[PDB]
Amino acid sequence: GNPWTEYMAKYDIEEVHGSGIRVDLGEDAEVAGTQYRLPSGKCPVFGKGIIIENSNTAFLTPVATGNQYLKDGGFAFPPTEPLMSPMTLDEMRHFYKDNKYVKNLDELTLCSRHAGNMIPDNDKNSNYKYPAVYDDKDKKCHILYIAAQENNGPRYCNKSMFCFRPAKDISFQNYAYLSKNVVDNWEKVCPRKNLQNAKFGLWVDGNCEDIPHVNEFPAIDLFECNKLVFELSASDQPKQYEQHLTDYEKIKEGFKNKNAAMIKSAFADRYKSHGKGYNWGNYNTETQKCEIFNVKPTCLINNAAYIATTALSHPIEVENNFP
Repeated sequence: GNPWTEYMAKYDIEEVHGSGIRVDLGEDAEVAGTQYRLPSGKCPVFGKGIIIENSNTAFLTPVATGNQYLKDGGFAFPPTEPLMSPMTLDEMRHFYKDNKYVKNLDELTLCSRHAGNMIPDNDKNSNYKYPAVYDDKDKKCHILYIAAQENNGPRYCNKSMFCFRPAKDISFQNYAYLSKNVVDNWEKVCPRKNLQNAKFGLWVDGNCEDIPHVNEFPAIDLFECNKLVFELSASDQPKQYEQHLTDYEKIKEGFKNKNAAMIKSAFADRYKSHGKGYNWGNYNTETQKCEIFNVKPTCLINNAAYIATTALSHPIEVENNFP
């Protein structure tokens, strides 16, 4: 039979991640008598951040509160006393040093759990848990107050509505986007490294065959291939999606209801990917072709021209298991 089964289980993205990648909104959770969509993916998404179109403020900037202008803030938790976010890895380990379940988790899992200990809107019995972004450059966990990931449709964002989209920009290379479900053992069960000298294949009749149909995109390097796979990957919101709001919904708020619905994502199963999509790519380094496909790979082919990548993987790091 197939000898690749155990090794190739981490590339079964529907099984190990189970949610959208580009936009992760695979669960709903009630907060104070209203259902809200929130990230539920079990793997980290390496290299992912939010670009805010036409505003200059970076998305890990804290949200504006009170009389602060919204354009002056980002998506992260506002300051607290003591400061819950941002918190470094060392501060997190010290803060949880009496919890044996939390204190020795991997830095990403620890950041996901720390984010998950914050109460939303004073509803103690809520199941809603904030997502987070860990930045490996300075070892900082940023808790995200805003769980929305894309608002970039033609009615509202044609070019006080924030317009934004998820991306793997070069400046986001050290970030990991963490849902509340990020597993303790992600390093063993999820992708991170790209596989140098390796091409995904399909095991057929005792042989690793080529992916029989691929979607070829030109990419100058692995980074750009990884960026393309992410853009085509499993997604829990359609591209350019905009919620229809009635005039009664507009008037209920003392605020821009489009912005409120666009940022908090009120009320869905029609839109959930469950991890299904164009999550894999074979990057040909010689022909500069990102070969993108939407089925689970079941083996690897040794080929020196290739690097095997997924939407969840880091956009740069490679490991060479055919040395």
